[PDB]
Amino acid sequence: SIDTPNYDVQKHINKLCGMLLITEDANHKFTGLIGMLYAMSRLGREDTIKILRDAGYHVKANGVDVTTHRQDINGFEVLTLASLTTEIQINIEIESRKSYKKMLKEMGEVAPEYRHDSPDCGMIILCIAALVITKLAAGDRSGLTAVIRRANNVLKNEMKRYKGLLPKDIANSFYEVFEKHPHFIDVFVHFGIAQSSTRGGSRVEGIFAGLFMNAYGLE
Repeated sequence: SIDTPNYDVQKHINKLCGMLLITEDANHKFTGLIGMLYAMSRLGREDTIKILRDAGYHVKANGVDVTTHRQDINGFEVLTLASLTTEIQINIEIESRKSYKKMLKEMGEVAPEYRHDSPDCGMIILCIAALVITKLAAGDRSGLTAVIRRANNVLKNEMKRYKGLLPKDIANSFYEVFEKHPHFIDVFVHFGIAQSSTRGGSRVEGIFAGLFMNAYGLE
């Protein structure tokens, strides 16, 4: 049973990535999965199922819909995911709202590029996935330090924008997800090939394409 989000929930997943990125000392236990859910929503449900079936995996596709969940504590829009509980999703939102308020007080109005809903949030998470994927050939988690060294350089502007962009934690989460769910390696690679075809004004889409290509990695 694997969740296959369609284009309709891409904006939601993008915001979920952004919520983790704005969280001070964020718990990145689910970031690998969330990043992979974003990649799948970018491919769309049909192409995801096609990749999975063509790679030889048997897939029981779970539809992903947005539901309103009532849980009034000290007073939520969630996705129907077999892989991620309503509780986990709501706690990600709660913790980010706390980090948002700290940010709004400190500097007044939060600039677009420092928000949880910046269009490029999902791609910032996928940039770490691109680095881990490069090192995955090794067969172990040996390449994690090189992932941190490389991230700290290529994502310098993004780390400056997001307190929750913790390469060590995010890289560990992706290593975990690719080890635990190898079908995500196939999904990520097809996402990367499809993505690196697009050409736009987004700085992070450009950084991702360069990271995925890894022309300097082979050389």
